Amino acid sequence: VVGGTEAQRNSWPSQISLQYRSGSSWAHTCGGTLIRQNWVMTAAHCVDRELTFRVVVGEHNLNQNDGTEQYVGVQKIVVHPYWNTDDVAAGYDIALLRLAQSVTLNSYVQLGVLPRAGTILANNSPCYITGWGLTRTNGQLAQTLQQAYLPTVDYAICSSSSYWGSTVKNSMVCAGGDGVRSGCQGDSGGPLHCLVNGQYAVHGVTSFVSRLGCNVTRKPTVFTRVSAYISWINNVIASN
Ligand SMILES: [Ca+2]
Ligand SMILES: [Xe]
Repeated sequence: VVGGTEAQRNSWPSQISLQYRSGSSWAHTCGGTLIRQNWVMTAAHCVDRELTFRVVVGEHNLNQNDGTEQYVGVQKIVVHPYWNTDDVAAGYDIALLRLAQSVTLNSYVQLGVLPRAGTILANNSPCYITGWGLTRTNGQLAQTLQQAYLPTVDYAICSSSSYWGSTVKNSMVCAGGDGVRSGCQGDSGGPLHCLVNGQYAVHGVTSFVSRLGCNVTRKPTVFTRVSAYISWINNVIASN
């Protein structure tokens, strides 16, 4: 996250770190949202590489003992059947991970609540992106969970020529684009949290930023629109 602030330890208890095996260590690659005690929602592009994955819940600092972490292997990966790795602009950038164990819920570990199906946020709806992604374009991962205030940019504006043009779809949510704050590499798969009727819900799964850089004016961060995938999600969990 570029231009973020450090999240308090208990603000975003559904945020997870998706990690892969590198040597005999694990390295953070992507964010995710805990949606069942044994299921995580992330971005399809995060799980294209044939890698060993683990999920960390109750994670705050990637390189320090928080005293709150649970570490759980990924047992099954279900990527959206329509996802095409060579065509992120087509959408469908979403995947579900079944965990090898069911995690224990507490103030640091909670299920993320999803919006009602078909819900579209009004232009300029206030949201926070969260994650451990790069803090600068071509920079380094954050050590501690970051959050940034990123207001939505509706489809009409986001798909206009100054913005993302034909690249963005109605299956996506754009947020931010002020040139100061944004998602960045390593935030992919993580949540966009938006307050609706007094409660946060996870409206986005972080998908992409400009190839020109993370925080680029009129290139808001783009997210898979969660409310487009409600029946897909439920169908996968009910059959697995
Ligand atoms: Ca930690
Ligand atoms: Xe990203």
